[PDB]
Amino acid sequence: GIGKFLHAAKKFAKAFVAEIMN
Repeated sequence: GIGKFLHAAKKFAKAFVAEIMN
């Protein structure tokens, strides 16, 4: 539910930023 959603969102956001920063 919420915690899972938020953790998944963060993990995606961290990868997204890592990708554009290279």
